[PDB]
Amino acid sequence: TPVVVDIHTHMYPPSYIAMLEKRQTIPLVRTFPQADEPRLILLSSELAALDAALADPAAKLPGRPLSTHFASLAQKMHFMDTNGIRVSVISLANPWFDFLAPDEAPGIADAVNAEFSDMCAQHVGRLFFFAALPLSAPVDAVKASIERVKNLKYCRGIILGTSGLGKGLDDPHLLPVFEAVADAKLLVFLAPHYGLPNEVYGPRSEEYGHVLPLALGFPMETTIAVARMYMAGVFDHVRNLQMLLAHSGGTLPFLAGRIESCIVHDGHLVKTGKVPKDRRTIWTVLKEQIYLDAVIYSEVGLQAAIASSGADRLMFGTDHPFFPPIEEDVQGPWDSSRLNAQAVIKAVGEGSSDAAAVMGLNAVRVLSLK
Amino acid sequence: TPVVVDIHTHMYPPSYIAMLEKRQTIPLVRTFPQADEPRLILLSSELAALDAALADPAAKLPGRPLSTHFASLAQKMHFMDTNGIRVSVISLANPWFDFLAPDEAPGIADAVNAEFSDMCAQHVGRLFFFAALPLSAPVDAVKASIERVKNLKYCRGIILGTSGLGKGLDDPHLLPVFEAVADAKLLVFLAPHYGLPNEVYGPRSEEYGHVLPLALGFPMETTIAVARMYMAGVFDHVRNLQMLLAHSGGTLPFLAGRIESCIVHDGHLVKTGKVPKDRRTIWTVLKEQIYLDAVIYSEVGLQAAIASSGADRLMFGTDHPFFPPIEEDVQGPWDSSRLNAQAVIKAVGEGSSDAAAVMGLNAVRVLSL
Ligand SMILES: [Zn+2]
Ligand SMILES: [Zn+2]
Repeated sequence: TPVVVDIHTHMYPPSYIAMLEKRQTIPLVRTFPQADEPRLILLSSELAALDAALADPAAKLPGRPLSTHFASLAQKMHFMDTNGIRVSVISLANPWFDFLAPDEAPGIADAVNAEFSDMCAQHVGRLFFFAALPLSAPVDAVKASIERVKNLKYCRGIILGTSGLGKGLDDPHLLPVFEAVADAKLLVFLAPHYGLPNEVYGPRSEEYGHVLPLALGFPMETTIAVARMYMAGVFDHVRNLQMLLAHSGGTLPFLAGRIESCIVHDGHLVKTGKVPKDRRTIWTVLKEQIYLDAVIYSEVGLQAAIASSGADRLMFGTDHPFFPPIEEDVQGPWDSSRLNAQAVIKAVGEGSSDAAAVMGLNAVRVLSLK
Repeated sequence: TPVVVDIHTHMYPPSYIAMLEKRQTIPLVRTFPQADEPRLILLSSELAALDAALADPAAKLPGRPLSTHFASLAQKMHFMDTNGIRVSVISLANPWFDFLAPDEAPGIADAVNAEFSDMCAQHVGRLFFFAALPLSAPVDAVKASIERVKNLKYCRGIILGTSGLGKGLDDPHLLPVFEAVADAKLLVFLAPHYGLPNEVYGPRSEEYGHVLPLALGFPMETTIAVARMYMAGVFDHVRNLQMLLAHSGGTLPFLAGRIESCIVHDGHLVKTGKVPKDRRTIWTVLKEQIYLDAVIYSEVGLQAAIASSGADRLMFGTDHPFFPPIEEDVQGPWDSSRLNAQAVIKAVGEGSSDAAAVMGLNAVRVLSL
């Protein structure tokens, strides 16, 4: 039944952008009279470059351009139509609602999630979404938000960053949140943003552009977050929890064997009763509660992911709009999308049932894509 | 049967321990009457507990035990004999000489490397070693040390941490060192130690023992270090440089595709001519200048490593003595060793030429054993 579904694809909707425009501290959005697109500024490392451009506009324009590729639904549909994608499960891009004040967060999350539902309603059958949660608000407010979003048309899950309520995903206070999401039968899509402390990349990292934080920081962040969840016993505590991991689990398929060896050889864990004979291994969790996207750019990585979770638990994605062509027309086909489709072909063969599964039928099944 | 070679195996030799025993600041070693092993104190926090045991013989022993598994050559030979290993290429364990002052470092490195050669001489044909360098010293002193160790019997390469001279492996000042090691035809074994800043593991990390820093920190450190090397053009600048990466490249085989995609989609690099059409990709470097150890614990990881570098560039190792059995007899076979041997068998088949290659014949060829 080969339909192509993209489960890793992002937007900033109008209500979100307008909210950021009203902000006076990071993250926030400024519209310069020189440029046709607003500027998104997240890190305080470039709020300074704003002041330069605000006074001496000869300086480089700060932050990221809030392009049509992030903000325009028509642009999203164009991307889909020109890259052979039938269905997208769209999600709010980083940094989501993580930075919002507790009192304002639930109301803003409501408006933004409402707008996502309405965007999906413009192209019935071709658009679904993962909702973001107001995780800076009290847990009761978070649980109320979950019960709300599960009743929004076209919502098929939750997108979650690695910070949780502020102390990461092994925070015990998140257990009722995971239970609420799991009982609502909402898939959790875990996505990176915070990366690693920039010092790890050394004094020359800027010479390499964004390669180190994007190529290494993001997948390593995802790995650490899920490893923490696993070690805390979250998957054992919430057995109906299902997680989709960005970028083929970051590095989890490659390090799963090492994680297992380190656990069974850890003196502290063994001697305090944390390594019982009946323990569910990370391999078991990878087959039973984890889905992996196929945003890995190589048959080498993809084969490791398939070996870890199985071909029925891998899902195609593009990470649109984060990797546009630098020299070819951005309104033409994107090689960053094509790279992963090619990885799928080389890994399991073109026209195979496994290819059809990874390219969309797994997503159709798991997310009940009407 | 073809030779089984272990290329990832560590020791703290007597001269190194004696040097650490004389130190008054981290890292240091101290012995006690109530302990049958010396104590390795590597962290600032442990100094509090040192004085407590230094005062009271009732209090808890500080640091971690310098066991026979680290310190005894007879113990190393016993491990080899009970885990089916014919040859070990031994190396000084972390923290090596990184902490030493520039003036004392070359003399200490000289003594330690000479002792490694002498240890190998006690079991001719079964022991070789990677030498450690005094990288806190001036580069001219480092180059002199390199020319010395290459002429020590049984030396077959260099072991290198990720800090380099103090600013990592993409430090321009380190280029003459890479050139010197490469021109001496010495393999560089890159090993982790510094991991990641502990804050990345969150407030509950101690509840998980050492799992997060060891399972994630070490391989991620290796990945970042080699990626920095690659982006800096070190492999292009030193075309005869050959490097063996600890723990199957950390995560490099899994992230190589992502690294490449991020490079070709980087505006800054593309617009500044750093992504020319004839650039040697990370895949090419993985096949031409990188060897990977097989210390990966699963056929899943091993298959990715083999796909990346080829079966002729994978080498078996044990990481002895870092993962002893917790309950099982430590003088019997080690699970941590057999896991990797089993991974090889499950990946390329027991008795195959690929298996014989990974289990030792690659090391025999590349290191001239
Ligand atoms: Zn993303
Ligand atoms: Zn090691």
